[PDB]
Amino acid sequence: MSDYLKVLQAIKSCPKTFQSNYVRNNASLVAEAASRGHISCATTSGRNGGAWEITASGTRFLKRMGGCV
Repeated sequence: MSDYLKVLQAIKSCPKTFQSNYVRNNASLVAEAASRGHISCATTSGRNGGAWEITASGTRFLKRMGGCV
C-alpha cells in the first residue's frame, strides 16, 4: 500500500502524478483506497476523463501511512 498511498494524493500536491492517466493502468492501486475510506470517480471509462481522483481528506491520513517512503 506504500506505493499506492501517493498515487491518488500526489497529483493534488504535484499535478500529473499517478492519478491523471495512471489510474487506468494501475487501478488496483487506486482500488486499495476503498479500504482507506476515501476516493472519487470521474468517469472510469477511458483514461482521460474516466479516471479517479482523490478527495481533500485523503491526502492527510493516507499519505502519512508511509506514502512511498
